[PDB]
Amino acid sequence: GLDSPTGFDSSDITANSFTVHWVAPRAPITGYIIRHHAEHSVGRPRQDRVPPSRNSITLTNLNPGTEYVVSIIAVNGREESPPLIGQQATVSDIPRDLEVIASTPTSLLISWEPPAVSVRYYRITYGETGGNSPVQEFTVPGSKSTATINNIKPGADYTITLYAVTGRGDSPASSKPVSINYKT
Repeated sequence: GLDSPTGFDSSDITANSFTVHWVAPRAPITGYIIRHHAEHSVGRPRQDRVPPSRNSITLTNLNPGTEYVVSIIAVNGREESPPLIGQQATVSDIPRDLEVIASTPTSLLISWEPPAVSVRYYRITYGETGGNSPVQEFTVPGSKSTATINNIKPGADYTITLYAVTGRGDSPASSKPVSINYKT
């Protein structure tokens, strides 16, 4: 009865949120239904319906680092249409390549791949062997994919672990901590 929505795609993605896009049919509609659900689950899929004046939909509350199948259903009020379903993936929250690029006698330069997500800050822990205490946790001002590691002590094996913290609304979050090694 109407046209099929295609030429769709996905983008504006994130770790706990991501948007999708899709052109409209050659006829007037009343609203499009957007349902999304990871193909790695059998529970009930979430249903997000969008208006007729929206070709994209920002999805949120979604596990970061996972493929989510989104089924787009068209509807002209009491009629129906072909479901423009697609498949995308939520960005990952944990970084990678945690290595040092500058070993100063009192600090080190850490660098990790930049995750396609809005990280608010990272809390890394210092890895000291026999210094005078356990790992030292220090917050990171999301300065960039590389952070600094001063307050270090020379003369003793070392280690480093980062806990990128990502906000989630009334409560932030922190993927698994990636730890590496370092000799002082």
